[PDB]
Amino acid sequence: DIATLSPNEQAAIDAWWRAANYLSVGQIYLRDNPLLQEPLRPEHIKQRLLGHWGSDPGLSFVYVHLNRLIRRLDLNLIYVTGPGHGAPALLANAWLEGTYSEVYPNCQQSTAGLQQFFKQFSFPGGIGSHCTPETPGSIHEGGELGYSLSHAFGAALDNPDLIVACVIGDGEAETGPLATSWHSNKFLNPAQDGAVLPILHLNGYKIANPTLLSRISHEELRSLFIGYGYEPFFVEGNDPAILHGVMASTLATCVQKIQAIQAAARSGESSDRPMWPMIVLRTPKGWTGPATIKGHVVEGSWRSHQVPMADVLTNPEHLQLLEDWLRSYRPEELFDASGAPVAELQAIAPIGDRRMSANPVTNGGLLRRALTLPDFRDQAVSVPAPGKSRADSTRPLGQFLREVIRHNPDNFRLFGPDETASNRLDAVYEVTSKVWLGDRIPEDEDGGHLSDRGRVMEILSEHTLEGWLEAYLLTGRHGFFATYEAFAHVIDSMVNQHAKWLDVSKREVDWRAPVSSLNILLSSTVWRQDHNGFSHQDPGFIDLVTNKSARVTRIYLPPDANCLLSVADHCLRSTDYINVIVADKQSHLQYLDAEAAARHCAKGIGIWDWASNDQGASPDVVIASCGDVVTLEALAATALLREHFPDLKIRFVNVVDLFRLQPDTEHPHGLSDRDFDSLFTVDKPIIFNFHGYPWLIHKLAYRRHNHNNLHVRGYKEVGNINTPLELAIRNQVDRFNLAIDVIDRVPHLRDRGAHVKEWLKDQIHDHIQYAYQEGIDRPEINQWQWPF
Amino acid sequence: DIATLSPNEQAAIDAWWRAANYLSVGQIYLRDNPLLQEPLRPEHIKQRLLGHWGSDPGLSFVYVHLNRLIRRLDLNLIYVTGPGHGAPALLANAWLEGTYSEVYPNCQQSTAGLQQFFKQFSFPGGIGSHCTPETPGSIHEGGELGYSLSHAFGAALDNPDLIVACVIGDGEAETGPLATSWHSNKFLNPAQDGAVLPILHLNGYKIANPTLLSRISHEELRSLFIGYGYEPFFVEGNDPAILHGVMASTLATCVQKIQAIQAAARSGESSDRPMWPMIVLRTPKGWTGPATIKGHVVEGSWRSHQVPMADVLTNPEHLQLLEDWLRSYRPEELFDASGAPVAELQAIAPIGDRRMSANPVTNGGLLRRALTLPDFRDQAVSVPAPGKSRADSTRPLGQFLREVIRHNPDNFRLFGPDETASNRLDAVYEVTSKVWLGDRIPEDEDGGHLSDRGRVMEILSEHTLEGWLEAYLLTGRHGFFATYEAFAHVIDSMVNQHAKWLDVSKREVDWRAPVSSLNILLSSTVWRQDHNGFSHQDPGFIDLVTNKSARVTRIYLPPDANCLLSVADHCLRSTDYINVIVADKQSHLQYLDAEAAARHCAKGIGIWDWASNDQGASPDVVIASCGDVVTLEALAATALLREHFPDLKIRFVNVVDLFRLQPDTEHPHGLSDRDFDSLFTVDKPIIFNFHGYPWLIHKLAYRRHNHNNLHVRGYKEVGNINTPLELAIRNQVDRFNLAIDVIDRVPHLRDRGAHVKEWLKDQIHDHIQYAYQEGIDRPEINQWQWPF
Ligand SMILES: Nc1ncnc2c1ncn2[C@@H]1O[C@H](COP(=O)(O)OP(=O)(O)NP(=O)(O)O)[C@@H](O)[C@H]1O
Ligand SMILES: Nc1ncnc2c1ncn2[C@@H]1O[C@H](COP(=O)(O)OP(=O)(O)NP(=O)(O)O)[C@@H](O)[C@H]1O
Ligand SMILES: Cc1ncc(C[n+]2csc(CCOP(=O)(O)OP(=O)(O)O)c2C)c(N)n1
Ligand SMILES: Cc1ncc(C[n+]2csc(CCOP(=O)(O)OP(=O)(O)O)c2C)c(N)n1
Ligand SMILES: [Mg+2]
Ligand SMILES: [Mg+2]
Repeated sequence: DIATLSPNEQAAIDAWWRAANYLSVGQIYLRDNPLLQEPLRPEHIKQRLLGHWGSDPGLSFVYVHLNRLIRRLDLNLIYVTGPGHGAPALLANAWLEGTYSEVYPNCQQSTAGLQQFFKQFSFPGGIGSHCTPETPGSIHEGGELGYSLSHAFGAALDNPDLIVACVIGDGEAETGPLATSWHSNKFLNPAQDGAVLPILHLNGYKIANPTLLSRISHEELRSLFIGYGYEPFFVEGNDPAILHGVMASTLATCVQKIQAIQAAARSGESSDRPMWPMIVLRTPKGWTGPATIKGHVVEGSWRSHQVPMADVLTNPEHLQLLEDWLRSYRPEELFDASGAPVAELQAIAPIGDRRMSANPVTNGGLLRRALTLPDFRDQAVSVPAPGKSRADSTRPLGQFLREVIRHNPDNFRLFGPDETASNRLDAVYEVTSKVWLGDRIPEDEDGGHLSDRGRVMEILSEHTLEGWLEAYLLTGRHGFFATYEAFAHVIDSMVNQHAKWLDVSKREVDWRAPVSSLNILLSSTVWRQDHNGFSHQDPGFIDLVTNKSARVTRIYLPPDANCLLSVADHCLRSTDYINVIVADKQSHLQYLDAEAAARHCAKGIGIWDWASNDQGASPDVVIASCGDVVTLEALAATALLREHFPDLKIRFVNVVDLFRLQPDTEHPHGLSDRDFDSLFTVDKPIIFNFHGYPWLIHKLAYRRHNHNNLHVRGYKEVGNINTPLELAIRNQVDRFNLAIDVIDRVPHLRDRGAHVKEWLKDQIHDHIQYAYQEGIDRPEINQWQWPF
Repeated sequence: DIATLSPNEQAAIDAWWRAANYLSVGQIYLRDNPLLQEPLRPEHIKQRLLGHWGSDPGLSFVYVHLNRLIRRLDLNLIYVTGPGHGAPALLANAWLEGTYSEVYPNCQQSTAGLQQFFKQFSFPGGIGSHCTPETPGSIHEGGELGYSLSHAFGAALDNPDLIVACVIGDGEAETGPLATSWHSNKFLNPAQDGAVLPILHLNGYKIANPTLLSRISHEELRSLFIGYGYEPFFVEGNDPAILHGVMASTLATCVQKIQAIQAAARSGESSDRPMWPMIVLRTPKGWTGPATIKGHVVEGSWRSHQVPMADVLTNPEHLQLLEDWLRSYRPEELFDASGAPVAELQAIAPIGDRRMSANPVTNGGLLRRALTLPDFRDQAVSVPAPGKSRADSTRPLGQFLREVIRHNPDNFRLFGPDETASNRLDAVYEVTSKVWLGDRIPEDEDGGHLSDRGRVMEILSEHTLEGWLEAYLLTGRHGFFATYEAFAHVIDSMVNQHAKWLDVSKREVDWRAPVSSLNILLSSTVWRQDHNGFSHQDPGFIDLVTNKSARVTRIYLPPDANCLLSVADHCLRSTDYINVIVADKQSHLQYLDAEAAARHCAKGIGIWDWASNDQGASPDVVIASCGDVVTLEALAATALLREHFPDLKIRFVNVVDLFRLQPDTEHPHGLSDRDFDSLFTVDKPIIFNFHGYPWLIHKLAYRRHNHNNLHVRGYKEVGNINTPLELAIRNQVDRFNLAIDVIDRVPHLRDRGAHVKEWLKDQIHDHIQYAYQEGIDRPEINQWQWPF
């Protein structure tokens, strides 16, 4: 009897459906007189109309039917909204269920509450027109389109009984990120994870153009969505009387198959990739609004996308049509005199946490358990002498991540775009593997590292991975993202969205608990250009992240492996941040042992006393580095200067936290003027060697008292192919150019260092000539060790 | 007989195939002794191996077969390479055809030429490992994956007889941009445009993971690629003896269907969307290389992706295997004593421009005709009084673009992501329409503006549009891209690729002629937030573009419609640039008439004399603006100051060319120190009101003599929903905050302007309170006109 729809139940569901639309339209238009007790007048209409209408009925249409199966089958559901402009529909149902009144006591279920509820939407000092963090039961802001689908899969991970109902607009489906995220079924495990129920809201139109997926034939539509691995179900029509029964049956069909798929997998009898059920819903745009306006068809057309009538404040004719639109919902039989929904509506409202707007998963910070972090000092490489030993920088991190996975079998995951092996993080493969539910071959047994139980997820689409991870954190869990720095620009749009979400959730919204940080590891830099990656890779992603704020993002550039461990350990505890860690996978020198590394990361920036020779004296120059390749060149330059200028006093400063450079006025995390003057003196030149565009340092530290003595060398440009030393020479960040820069800046070396400066230019000439002759650097360059 | 393959022809084709692989492997490994006349020794091997091997045989496999049909059917073809790391294969065939020797006389077809040809690849001072602009017959650098498919469609536009053979790697297909660009068949007109022949190189593996599209079943593969609208053809196997004949038949089948499709369409008998032929090629990775290395299978596995044996310089065992690998191609029977290919190879080499590496389309700048630009002064709005009249800013540009389309029916196009109507550029719809070959309905007749003959292209995927336009320019044609500024971050990766391509083509490569500029119009700004677009939209894309260089990118922020016309007219003539024009679609004031606008854009920056009152005197303050909304606030602030401080002298400067602010030392285009001191004085405060992040101005103009007096107000952050004046108040760019800033900075107003400053803060309080009360600004704010 679950598939069939009772006429009595059909009426109550239809009653809820209209009330949701009525509240949606009221939010768009009304600022006063919520229930049409008195004739509508221009003083009740909002001056500026920013809400969108063409998608609201469809979202409410599915939402009331989703609540039906929750009441019947006791399903645990989440609502993820593709078109974020359909916010009123979600809020209306949130208010109808009673969630919004509990979270916001001002917007009660009364006439006075409705007045505040209607006036707040898309209003200065109110709430936005998208699925902002202020929305109860919301994890995804659909303002930027293409990421709703991935967030459904991310939230589904390690939530076996959860089902995430994600509604997808046909216009959104034309975007690149969402077209590739359909293949996420191959990495979702039916045994341990939940289900995603994709609903294609094929209203037939974008803002102003038809959607191609609507204008592509039905046969090719089913062909496209079986090739994605889904079992597609089609509900088409325009008359709700038929469509209420038809779509209730389809949703009943889908849930049984989802449970049948999960039952088959968890029993172990069918350990294969299943054909997940997906719904294709073709309904008119602006479904229950005006039919035509000024002789142009509006409903079921792109003209209904935002607002069918935007001149209602101007001419009374449309104003009467607006009031006629509202009364078509028959609000007199939907709400009582007080302003609450009628008891028929309250009957079909789910109860407590079973409500999709009050599910604690959406407010994932309440479901967040801190990771049991093993002591990273067990994985710290031994550094008996600083800078005299070479070890692979990322392998200790791989071993540390292995022990985190061991102690957090479900709460933690790894995400990587087919680069985990290249990034040299294979230590995690010792305990787990990579997720794969596609076809398997015996050749995968040797080094494939493929299993459905794996805690590491791999796909070449960077958009898919970022959406997977962001949803995983917002549901109250932990993760780590590792990728090349060359392709970081691909996810720049997605990072902005998540940073937006975190910043609002901290300051504006008070009831949303903190979630875990977004930890990103840019594992291959632009200085050590390996085989893969384009020639002109740029560090520009770092500038984009620092563009957001110091109170939501953190940038770390640890110089060695122990410093990488402390940074990763520190950032696996921080909550409301986007942590971007820039480290290189090549074999590098090691500088700090576990104790010294931990103290260095706690400060974020500090003097290296072994690399300095200014103890108990005023340094003639401060050499600072931020990165690992540029740190090596800065250290090598320091060695060269000390050989040729024995009396020269050099203070070596290494900075790991980029944002420490900002003054404490901007953010509390930054250094004070006294602290900054202690590290970098008030009047001596600073030769800063930065892994990135040099102006980023100037943007951060422009207000310091010694900024006029700050001289930053960083990434400028590249050739087609360069050796590691030649590439540093092109950007003037190599050891020889840095030594020249120190000679130019130190006042008592311009006259005295002329002969050394000529010798340094000779070395640049010799190494370039050898580079063009052999294709690599000299052995003494590659095997350079810290002297002294 | 075209379908069947002669055994004599099969041998010569196989002879070409092995020689191409041999040259490819020689480029990867050898730096000396090209032909194995003497035993291989470590001094002949390259020190560092950066080339990739797993894709080279597949590219050469298709390439030799593509040349077959050129010789038979006289087809005009282009080779677009998906995996850019497969550069050696393209270069080897380029050398084999003789193109490379003609372009590069140093690399002759001899033994001495081969020594230079082998030693140059992936070498310092040589050439890169990707499809850089130095490659003959190359339009697309496949280093960043996901854009090869779109570039095929872009180059195909308005080239009816051209066929673009684009080879697509299975790993690349997992990326977001390429998954959505498959639907580009719906916008390609068989009647007027050429064909794209997509070849899916499904080698089964990525760098280190299996490709899901390979591990998805064959049935679901055909289902996926018929849903994209393609007729898929499958060639599978590993034995070339069978695969040579099978593949040749499939390519023969595809070309006939492509011609049959074009013949049916151009006769007019079948004006429907056709099922384009697409090839799915499943071959082992590292197809003709080592079978196993160190007990691990390499060929047909991810272990062959880059280099099967990377220790050949270390141990002689692999060194013998490398020489055994080379001799498996039997080079003795492929090259003569001199070093040229044998006459059998020369027989099957195409001739002249029919060679894909020597096709003049790829060097599109030779095929570039300058647009016949109508005088924009016909579309200039009348401005009898500056700043006293309001007109829609983008509509005159739409009319101007309409006349360009009229005079350039084939050489020009418009690209937009479902925003042309929103951007208010509908004037172009008066002469043309939008491309659409999907299903048509009678409802589209009213305002659909849909026709297959349209010169405007629409799709919600911004990745697809950018790839379409870049290829269109690189083939020697013109275009204009219009989109919102909110979603500009989506195409940031693609823009970097094209900027990279232009910069190399100007300085490094000498034989590549200039092509047309990339003209981008960010038509909706972040200050006038309309219905669509997320709340926290940022101008950060401007910072990303200025990141590249002043010698390849230009940023224009015209204040009014006449400045927009002059800027667009000026930028439709420039060749080797990425032109980004930031304009707003809202109804705005108009400031300059056609004559004054043209002079202003010629300077790029200049004093507005009507808005100034410092003529013949030293100005107390310089108020500068860069944008249109911020220009209005700067002008309104100027009016407020002149009302309350009649003696105050204000010079108003408007800047359209952002890069003029850079000193002439960086680039010739920038202003000199004398010119800059003329506009902005040497010692007076400058209140700069910028449409964007304020630091961008400081990055550009830090070297100026008066930079210490430069005070920039720009975009900082947003609330959820704000009125236009309230949003400007939040960022302190409104008229009242600017007037306060002038009071603070002018030395003789700190004491004297205290009472006005208190009044200004009262206005800020009053307008915010009104905004929270009504939801819009006061009528006098919305209808503000320039006084005086
Ligand atoms: N005040 C500044 N504001 C912003 N960027 C700056 C500033 N000063 C320098 N830069 C940037 O820093 C880089 C080099 O300048 P800088 O770090 O000062 O080293 P420098 O050797 O002193 N160069 P210069 O200041 O011109 O003598 C360039 O990319 C500049 O754009
Ligand atoms: N010398 C500088 N180098 C780089 N960025 C700068 C510099 N001075 C200011 N900025 C940037 O400019 C913006 C605001 O400063 P600014 O444009 O100078 O206005 P302001 O009122 O003068 N603030 P202040 O300089 O601290 O008194 C921020 O993005 C700063 O990072
Ligand atoms: C890549 C991109 N291009 C354009 C937009 C502008 N935009 C915001 S909402 C929207 C409508 C989405 O279309 P559709 O999925 O059909 O939604 P619905 O009909 O449910 O409103 C568009 C185009 C965007 N957000 N992203
Ligand atoms: C989005 C993205 N992720 C990762 C890479 C790194 N990368 C460069 S080339 C390459 C191989 C592409 O795989 P496939 O299409 O299978 O190519 P082929 O087997 O022909 O080498 C990869 C993963 C990239 N360029 N872009
Ligand atoms: Mg739609
Ligand atoms: Mg592959």
